[PDB]
Amino acid sequence: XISXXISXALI
Amino acid sequence: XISXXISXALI
Amino acid sequence: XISXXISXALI
Amino acid sequence: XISXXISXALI
Repeated sequence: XISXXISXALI
Repeated sequence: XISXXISXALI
Repeated sequence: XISXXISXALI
Repeated sequence: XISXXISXALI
């Protein structure tokens, strides 16, 4: 259904 | 900072 | 569908 | 100021 999310802290 | 998003319809 | 985001503060 | 945007359509 849904895939991904939120990042950019570390990488 | 923020990278990614939301997917899973077409793909 | 949607991927990327907002940056250029930290990196 | 800001960098990135919206992708994940063709790629």
